[PDB]
Amino acid sequence: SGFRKMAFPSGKVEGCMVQVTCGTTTLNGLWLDDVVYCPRHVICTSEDMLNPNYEDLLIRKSNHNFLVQAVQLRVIGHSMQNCVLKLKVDTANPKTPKYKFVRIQPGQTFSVLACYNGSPSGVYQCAMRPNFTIKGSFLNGSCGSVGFNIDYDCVSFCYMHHMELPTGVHAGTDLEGNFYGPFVDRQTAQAAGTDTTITVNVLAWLYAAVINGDRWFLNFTTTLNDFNLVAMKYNYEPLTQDHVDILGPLSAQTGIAVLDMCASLKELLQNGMNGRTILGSALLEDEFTPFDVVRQCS
Amino acid sequence: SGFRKMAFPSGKVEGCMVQVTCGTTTLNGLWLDDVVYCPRHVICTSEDMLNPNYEDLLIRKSNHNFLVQAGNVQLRVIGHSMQNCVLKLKVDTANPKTPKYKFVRIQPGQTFSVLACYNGSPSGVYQCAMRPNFTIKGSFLNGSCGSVGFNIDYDCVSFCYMHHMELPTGVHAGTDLEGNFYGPFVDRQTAQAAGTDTTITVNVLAWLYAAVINGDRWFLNRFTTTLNDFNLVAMKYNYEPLTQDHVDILGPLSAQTGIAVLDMCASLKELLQNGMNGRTILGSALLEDEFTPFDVVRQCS
Ligand SMILES: CNC(=O)Cn1c(=O)nc(Nc2ccc(OC(F)F)cc2C)n(Cc2cc(F)c(F)c(F)c2)c1=O
Ligand SMILES: CNC(=O)Cn1c(=O)nc(Nc2ccc(OC(F)F)cc2C)n(Cc2cc(F)c(F)c(F)c2)c1=O
Repeated sequence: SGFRKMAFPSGKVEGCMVQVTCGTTTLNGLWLDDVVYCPRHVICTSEDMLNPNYEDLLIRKSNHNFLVQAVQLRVIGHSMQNCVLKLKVDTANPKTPKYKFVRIQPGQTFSVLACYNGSPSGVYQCAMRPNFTIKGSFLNGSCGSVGFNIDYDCVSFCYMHHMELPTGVHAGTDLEGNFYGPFVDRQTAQAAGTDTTITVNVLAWLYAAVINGDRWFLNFTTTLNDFNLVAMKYNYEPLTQDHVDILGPLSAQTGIAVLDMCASLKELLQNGMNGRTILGSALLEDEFTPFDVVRQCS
Repeated sequence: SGFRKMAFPSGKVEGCMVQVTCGTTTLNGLWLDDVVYCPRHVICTSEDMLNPNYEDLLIRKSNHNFLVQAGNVQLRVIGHSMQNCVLKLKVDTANPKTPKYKFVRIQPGQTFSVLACYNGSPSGVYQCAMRPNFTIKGSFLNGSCGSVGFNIDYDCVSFCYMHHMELPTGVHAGTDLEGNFYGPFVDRQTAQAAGTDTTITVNVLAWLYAAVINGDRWFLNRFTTTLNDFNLVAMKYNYEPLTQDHVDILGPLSAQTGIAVLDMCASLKELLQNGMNGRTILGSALLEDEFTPFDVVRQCS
């Protein structure tokens, strides 16, 4: 019993984390086979951070301007792919796990290994929000910390951290260096956009609560279109049939149909929680996917 | 910035996790140097698990009755012994991946990371607090017995919890690494249940400081208080007493924020007396007590 926000075990990723130094700029890098992946912001200096020309900044450096440590790696090739740098090194990481690069979709979750100076400090779970931010915990030096999921022995890397926006949320890229959302790697004013709640995830969590003995919030039914109207009023993402489909195995296990759980959610939205808690939380929680629930509950 | 329940990176502990099997009973063990540590419950068969005679079950065993598997590697057991509620299995191989480590027995209020494991295979990591009633609010299914809790300091792992059982309210009870249970619980079926719990007061104040450092300020009021007057309020709200030692522990956060500990106490006082009025603090609608002052410093420095 019990339900908690749980990260994947970080050992496979820990052995991949390096420090990347270019002149007087340092951050975190990801060493896999004979290649170190890191954010291209590593080539800027204090002066450059406001509107850097990365192409032009990069030309002013060769293979030997980049210091990789985790020991020492000798850099023998460099290239910029989108917003990340690929540094070919002479040594294949003997600690390289089976891995894949994947671009996740909004509302999916992953584990973050928060790192500083190439050294792992902590691990936590979070969601790619609908507005393509994450609500992490990062301080200066955490650039290049990565997010991932694990499938038995394979690590799917989906996120590399770049920056904190003025609002205190975080943005970054896939491991091919394309930002999630409309963000750019420069210190300018950047609007995140409306942060909507991941409806399918909130429903999953309500299933998790029923599996764990929290049932006071059950009852009425509703309709998709009727529920979706309430969704928009409360800045919840619209609920589609594919979402109803993804929730099938939890519905099946609990004997609670999706639309009955929606009608339960309507009352919570329209009426609040009347001072009660669900899985020890006094608000609706949207960072567990249906898969997350199933995994933890079996 | 931002604030999250954050576990320690688990790799150092992952490499110590093994599977221990005795007949058809299996669970997790911890392999450090040439010793494997696990719950003694593993020597029970189904028919013994209700009211076991551990001394009796143990004497009937030899080394070869214990199968220890570290991933694919079959270890060979060359000694066995029982210490309180754990078993200690001497094996012929020292664990090449043994971190620098210590065993520590923690106080109520302190937090640790749990690596939840099944069949000696790690499945997830999350943070927990030892509750004042000596349970933890974890996430554990059957087969998690022997999973460990720990803290890490530089390269040194401090092991503080080995998981044994789930109580009927769905909370969790276990031992330190010398095998002595936290709280009054026993490794057998009895009428045992979790006491009434209280809130870890010094942790709430640390988390309020954390909120301040992240830009939450609405709860900061014009009042101050005394330690005496504050403790009267705490008692009413089933909060643990705040001691002058606690005040001293909170010194650093006070120095970083420039809010005197007694001024923060008066803020908490108002929060307890009037509730939060539907506002949030660090994305929470309740007062959180599972961050230590250490946890806060770690994450806001
Ligand atoms: C709260 N902070 C964060 O979430 C992450 N973050 C960070 O870690 N570092 C930043 N700038 C910086 C400063 C110094 C430095 O090296 C020096 F110590 F030698 C190296 C770097 C990368 N930034 C700001 C940032 C702004 C951007 F526009 C970016 F594109 C970017 F990658 C980072 C962080 O946000
Ligand atoms: C929700 N469950 C838990 O948190 C932990 N838990 C557990 O993982 N296993 C249990 N019993 C069991 C069953 C079969 C078995 O071998 C077989 F699987 F091959 C091995 C074991 C240990 N128990 C019950 C328990 C009761 C006690 F009195 C204990 F002392 C104890 F250590 C475990 C769990 O609670």
